[PDB]
Amino acid sequence: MLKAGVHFGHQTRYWNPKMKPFIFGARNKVHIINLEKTVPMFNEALAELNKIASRKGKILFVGTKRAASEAVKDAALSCDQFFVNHRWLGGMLTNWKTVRQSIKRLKDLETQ
RNA sequence: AUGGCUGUCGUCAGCUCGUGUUGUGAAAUGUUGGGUUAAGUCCCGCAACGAGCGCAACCCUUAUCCUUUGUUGCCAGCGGU
Ligand SMILES: [Mg+2]
Ligand SMILES: [Mg+2]
Ligand SMILES: [Mg+2]
Ligand SMILES: [Mg+2]
Ligand SMILES: [Mg+2]
Ligand SMILES: [Mg+2]
Ligand SMILES: [Mg+2]
Repeated sequence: MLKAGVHFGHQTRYWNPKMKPFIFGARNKVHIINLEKTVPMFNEALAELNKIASRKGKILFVGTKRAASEAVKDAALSCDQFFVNHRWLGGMLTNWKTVRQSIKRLKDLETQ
């Protein structure tokens, strides 16, 4: 059910057509999500993340946009995870070898 | 045919690479954009992240002062010359 009750989408003239099945749509020419559809999907996502947690992996929050920057760099980092809060450097994962060097430099300066 | 050495554009600020990404491909990005500088100088932004040769600095000389030493260099204070 509406365990949330705070999700209403963007204007209608900016909608991606392949989001049709998830759109309820109505007032003020602004799309509104179908919460009755999100809840099963959100629950399944949480279940899958929990299984990943059981395997003890990394989940790497990504919240670069200037609306949840602190919301990502908060107790969201409390338990076993990592996060990207500001600009996502291009290739942070595709070439981890080169970014690895910057991390080593950062660690050296922290101890320095 | 060449080594070595030299002039020149020009002491101009440019020239490149690894990995990543884009393109079927030649290639592109980075190196572009907003400011700024003598400078690809620096900051911010950014599918780029780093690095190298260049710029700058390290070199010599000149402009001020201090310590040291005082002859063949010097003469402010003392003696008569
Ligand atoms: Mg390709
Ligand atoms: Mg160039
Ligand atoms: Mg280019
Ligand atoms: Mg510029
Ligand atoms: Mg430079
Ligand atoms: Mg740039
Ligand atoms: Mg006399």
